[PDB]
Amino acid sequence: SPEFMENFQKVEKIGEGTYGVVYKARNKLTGEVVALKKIPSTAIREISLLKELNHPNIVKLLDVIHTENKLYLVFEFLHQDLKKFMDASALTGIPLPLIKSYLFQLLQGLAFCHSHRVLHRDLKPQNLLINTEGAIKLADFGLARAFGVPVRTYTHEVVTLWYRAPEILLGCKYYSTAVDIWSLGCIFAEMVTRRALFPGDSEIDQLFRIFRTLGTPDEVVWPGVTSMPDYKPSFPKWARQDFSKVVPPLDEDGRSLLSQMLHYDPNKRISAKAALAHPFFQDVTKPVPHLRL
Ligand SMILES: Nc1cc(Br)ccn1
Repeated sequence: SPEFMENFQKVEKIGEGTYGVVYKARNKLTGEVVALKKIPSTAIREISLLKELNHPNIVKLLDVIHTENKLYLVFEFLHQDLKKFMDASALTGIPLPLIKSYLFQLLQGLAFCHSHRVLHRDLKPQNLLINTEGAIKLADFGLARAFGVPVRTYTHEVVTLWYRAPEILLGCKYYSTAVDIWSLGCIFAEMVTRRALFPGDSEIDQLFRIFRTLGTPDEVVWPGVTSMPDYKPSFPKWARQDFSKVVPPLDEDGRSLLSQMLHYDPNKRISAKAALAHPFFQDVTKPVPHLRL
């Protein structure tokens, strides 16, 4: 129980993050309710720079606390994540106009962070946070560069592979902002269909799940793929399936954008900036979700 917790009133455990426990806490002096995440000199420098990466669709990093050889991150608090909202919305699904709003906003957050040379690398429904005003925000940007993405959390929970880009799974050392577009495409598909697109339960099952839907990649669609560290010539050769079968009832505008977000070649994959200009967003609005808190 470090002395700095004296700065807070209610310090209640609300969840189990990738790196440590997550608390809800109130600052006694300011009265602000925050998320306190419990988590090495390069990491300190990397994480401190994120205090100046502010955008409406990024969960704000308020403070870094290093004390008693322990590290704590103070973030802005939001009441719900997209995973719990997706579960809550399962009988009738999230309305298309709200999916569209959510995707548009998340692309804005990506476009901002990518323009500043920051990656997420571990996007997933549980780190997309929503509020009652129709906003959505990405949580934990930049943390992967600072402290890695482990196989198992501090609690031994399996870190999900479902949203992981194929270049990561094939051993690319120097993957970049396209990995976040891939993850967001997978999330888009899940919002539309109400089921995970590629729910792999090991690295090879993840890769084979992708291959069975999008086709086994080859040098025609992905120049250089056969020379990637973890590519094997013995991978089965699956034909690619129509998105009309993959994400019904999404319209041609949404299927076109999704196909561009899920291109194998990371240089071909659409950027966040270019995705914002896609015809799918011509009629975007900002609806208010029904939240029960
Ligand atoms: N290409 C990359 C990206 C991150 Br984040 C960490 C390591 N390598």
